Amino acid sequence: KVFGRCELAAAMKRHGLDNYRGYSLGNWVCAAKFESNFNTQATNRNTDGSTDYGILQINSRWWCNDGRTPGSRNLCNIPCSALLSSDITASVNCAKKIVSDGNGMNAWVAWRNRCKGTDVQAWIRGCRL
Ligand SMILES: [Cl-]
Ligand code: NA
Repeated sequence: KVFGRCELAAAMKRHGLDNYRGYSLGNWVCAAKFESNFNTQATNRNTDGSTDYGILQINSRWWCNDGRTPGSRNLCNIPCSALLSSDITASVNCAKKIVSDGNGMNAWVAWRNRCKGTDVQAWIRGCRL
């Protein structure tokens, strides 16, 4: 599913991401925009043979099992295919584990390089939440 900006913001708030670990909703919408273009089916192969899955481009080396990343961990205890669902529940629950791991949202390259230090509230401007 390709979400709209305010549609995604609303679903992300319903799932408890607003101010989770101190990260305002706009941070999560900004990250999703630049990681996946709001597309739950986005996949990207990395140079290390791992693959990123879903709206937040969660990686198979650490967080999910795709059956083709040898010597990888599955810290969210989920098949990577679950992160491609139109329902973002699995992506949100796994993201809550990643952001609590110690590095916050710096785990997401696109957040650090395109959202951090910007006016992220602009991403939720005009949305009924
Ligand atoms: Cl933090
Ligand atoms: Na894995």
